[PDB]
Amino acid sequence: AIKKTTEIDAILLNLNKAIDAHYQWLVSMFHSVVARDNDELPYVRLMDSAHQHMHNCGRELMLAIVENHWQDAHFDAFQEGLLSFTAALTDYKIYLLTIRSNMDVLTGLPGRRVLDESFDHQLRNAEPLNLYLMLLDIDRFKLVNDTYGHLIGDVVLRTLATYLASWTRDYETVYRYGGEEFIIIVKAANDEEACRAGVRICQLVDNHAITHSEGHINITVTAGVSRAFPEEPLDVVIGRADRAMYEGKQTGRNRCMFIDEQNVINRVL
Amino acid sequence: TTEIDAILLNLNKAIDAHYQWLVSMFHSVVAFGRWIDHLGPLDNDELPYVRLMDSAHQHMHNCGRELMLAIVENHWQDAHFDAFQEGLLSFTAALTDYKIYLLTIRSNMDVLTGLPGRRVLDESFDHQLRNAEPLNLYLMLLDIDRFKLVNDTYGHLIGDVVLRTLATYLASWTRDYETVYRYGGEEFIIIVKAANDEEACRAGVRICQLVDNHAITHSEGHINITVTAGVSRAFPEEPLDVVIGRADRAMYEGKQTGRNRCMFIDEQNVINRV
Ligand SMILES: Nc1nc2c(ncn2[C@@H]2O[C@@H]3COP(=O)(O)O[C@H]4[C@@H](O)[C@H](n5cnc6c(=O)[nH]c(N)nc65)O[C@@H]4COP(=O)(O)O[C@H]3[C@H]2O)c(=O)[nH]1
Ligand SMILES: Nc1nc2c(ncn2[C@@H]2O[C@H](CO[P@@](=O)(S)OP(=O)(O)OP(=O)(O)O)[C@@H](O)[C@H]2O)c(=O)[nH]1
Ligand SMILES: Nc1nc2c(ncn2[C@@H]2O[C@H](CO[P@@](=O)(S)OP(=O)(O)OP(=O)(O)O)[C@@H](O)[C@H]2O)c(=O)[nH]1
Ligand SMILES: [Mg+2]
Ligand SMILES: [Mg+2]
Ligand SMILES: [Zn+2]
Ligand SMILES: [Zn+2]
Repeated sequence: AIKKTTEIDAILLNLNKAIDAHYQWLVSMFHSVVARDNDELPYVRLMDSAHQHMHNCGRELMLAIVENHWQDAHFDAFQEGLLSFTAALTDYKIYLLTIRSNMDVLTGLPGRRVLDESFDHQLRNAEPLNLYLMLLDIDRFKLVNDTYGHLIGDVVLRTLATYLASWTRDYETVYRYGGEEFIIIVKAANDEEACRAGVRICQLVDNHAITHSEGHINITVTAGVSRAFPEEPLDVVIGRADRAMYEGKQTGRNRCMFIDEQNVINRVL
Repeated sequence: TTEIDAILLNLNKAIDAHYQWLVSMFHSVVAFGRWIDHLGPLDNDELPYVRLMDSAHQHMHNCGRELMLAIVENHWQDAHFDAFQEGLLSFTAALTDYKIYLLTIRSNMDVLTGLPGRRVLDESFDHQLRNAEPLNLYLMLLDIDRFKLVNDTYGHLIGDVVLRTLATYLASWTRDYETVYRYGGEEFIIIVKAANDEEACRAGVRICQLVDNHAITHSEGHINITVTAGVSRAFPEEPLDVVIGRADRAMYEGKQTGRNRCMFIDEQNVINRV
């Protein structure tokens, strides 16, 4: 999808699980003889292809050994495919780690940098649908820090992060963009659909208090939604979404704003 | 960071190397050891992980030798393969443990700046306060002034450079024993150790000057910045959040009053500019 750091460790685990599993596999062959999204799609396709081929050599190798017409070529071919497999994983591994070295420690959401690097791609692959960026900024969060302390503030962010991650779809990623600032990349058919997604999240934030050791704390967020037109750079879009959000804060808070193609702002209902 | 990727590489190099090894044994029948000592005695944190896998590696090969000998001399048993596999998985466990440890320890280093992250400080603060004696400990919070403007003006890439640079400068301008942390997006913390509040404030105010007195170069020209800081004492047995909060209180008023200045909050919780 991805979001949430935990999701990545889960994979890397299963990658290392394959390494061990395929060691065992090789031992067995040796035993038996004696006894008589579009970003990460390429990496999986690659290793899937490698995996197949590896086993193919193993089968070919085994059959050749048994039927008494094996040749040094058969082992070298198997080893070629086996290292090709362990390459394919490694590539995938790295990619993940890199992408997810930029993962926010506090919340476990992806950081601005992840978005920066992936945005140009996400916009291109949005078609036929439209892409929208939703900026959320916690309302008077300083107060919350001033009132309860920073630890508590840290919890709110963790929680809010977790909630937002749960409330969003898989293909739509939630990013910790800033200190109190979040971005959700929404994909929809029209501006109205985007706004609905926007406005509903704001309600949910409002409608779900954040529990802590010492009790309960209610919050709300003012959001700014905007269209992402083809070939625009991220900074242009954010800026527009920021323009949207600011007016929302001017007008009362706890609300989702939207900035149209004409660069005119209107609150959503 | 770079130092770690170098290792992780060499760990994965062993996995491949030891696949080949196994293939050779299988081939021959049908017919790392050097790198470990070349790590250069590390510290007491990571010693156990290397000892562990070194031990595992040995044992693994031992089974392989025992296995091979048994196969050739015609007195091998299913036990021999299972024993070898036990040791082989024990080896791949030993690496994995080491791997994790590294990643974890090294996730908490800030990717962008290369300074330690908040989490490092969180975990080490209680310790740093205890070992401050006989000296006093102070926390210095720095927050770039109108950095949003800089992003809005030049873009985020440029903004990213400024932070990298500022980080680097601050690291150079601080003492070894006093650590600079990327606490937040535009927020830095320096843990100062001094004899009195005046000494701390001097350290504080001078850093702010340096930031002011050193423009940040980029591909397309030069960008000047400044920082408003907040310094505070750390009294024994206080938790970090209390101190930071106080240091934040100090900084905020500084921003209210004009910016590009170091503020200090006294034992009486009263703020004064340096
Ligand atoms: N004006 C001023 N600048 C300061 C002060 N403390 C640090 N700096 C600046 O920060 C740099 C880093 O100091 P270091 O990493 O402790 O590395 C230092 C430190 O280990 C040692 N050193 C320099 N001065 C002192 C000192 O007063 N006491 C001790 N114990 N060591 C010192 O020499 C190393 C190299 O120092 P530099 O090349 O000068 O580079 C210094 C200097 O440019 C200060 O109190 N006043
Ligand atoms: N504990 C904690 N505090 C943070 C963090 N990131 C940012 N903050 C603090 O949250 C505060 C947000 O300041 P704003 O005044 S801009 O936030 P508001 O919600 O009050 O702004 P708006 O009223 O919505 O315009 C700042 O003082 C930051 O130091 C964080 O990661 N952990
Ligand atoms: N390029 C880049 N920008 C960042 C980063 N971390 C935080 N920022 C931005 O820094 C900006 C600072 O906004 P503030 O208004 S809170 O900072 P100011 O300096 O304007 O606030 P003060 O006036 O100093 O209180 C925010 O818009 C953040 O998006 C970052 O890692 N890379
Ligand atoms: Mg806010
Ligand atoms: Mg600032
Ligand atoms: Zn398989
Ligand atoms: Zn070996």
